[PDB]
Amino acid sequence: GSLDMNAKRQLYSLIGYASLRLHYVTVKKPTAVDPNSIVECRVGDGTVLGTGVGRNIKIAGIRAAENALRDKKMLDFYAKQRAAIPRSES
RNA sequence: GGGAUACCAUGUUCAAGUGAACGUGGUAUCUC
Repeated sequence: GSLDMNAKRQLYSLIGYASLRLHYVTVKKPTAVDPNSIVECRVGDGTVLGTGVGRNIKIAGIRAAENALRDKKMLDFYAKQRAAIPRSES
């Protein structure tokens, strides 16, 4: 595992729909010699699960995704969630 | 000259589960 394609597919393909909405926030103090990149993978309801903090920007992106991908049971739960939804708000 | 972050213009391709990332041209710091 530990790959982009696999992650983006899981999170975006497996999870994510018309409703809800999860994002990725990148925060770090990137230095010429010493680089760092954290990524907060949260969801509309304010739930953070995918936190990938690597050395560069990429590993951060792919690291965060992978972090969430570690919660397969969660991704599925969400999947059934996005489907179970009664297609409404109030 | 090898490499990395950052930025701007733009494109390829990977998977084939289905959706996305990097590359590349050049500027710049730094680094080896």
